[PDB]
Amino acid sequence: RGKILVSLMYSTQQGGLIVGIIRCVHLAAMDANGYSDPFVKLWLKPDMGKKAKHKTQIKKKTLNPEFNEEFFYDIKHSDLAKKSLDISVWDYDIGKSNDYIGGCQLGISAKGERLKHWYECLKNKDKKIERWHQLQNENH
Repeated sequence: RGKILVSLMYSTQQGGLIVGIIRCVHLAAMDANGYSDPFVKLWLKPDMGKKAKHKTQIKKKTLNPEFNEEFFYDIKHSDLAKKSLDISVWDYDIGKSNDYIGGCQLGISAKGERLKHWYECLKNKDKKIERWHQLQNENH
C-alpha cells in the first residue's frame, strides 16, 4: 500500500489545526506500467460540516511522490484531541474515476501510536509534528 508523511501543527492564535501532507512512499500501482496517481484526502470528524474533507495535488504516474501541502482545520484546541483526522490516499485517473490506495485515522481517541503523533500535536501546537503513517485499507 505504501506510507504517507503527515505533518501536524495547531495554530491556537487562529484557533484551528494544521495538516501538512508532505509526501508518500511505496505506493501501489493502478496502471499496467507499475505505477499510480495517488493523492491524499483529509477529513476531521465528527466535523462541523460536509466540507471537512480534502484532497492534495494528484501525484500522477508515481508511487513515491511528494505533496508538501499545508492544510488548515477549523477546530477548537479543546476539541482537537477528541477530533479524528482521516488521512486517506487514493489513486487518480484522467478521463476515468479515482481509486482507493490506503489511509489511516488520527484521533486522540486512538491508542498505540496514532495517539502519540496526533495528540502530541495538541501539545506541540506552534510546533510542527510530522511522521510517516502506514496506509491501510478501509472500504475498497
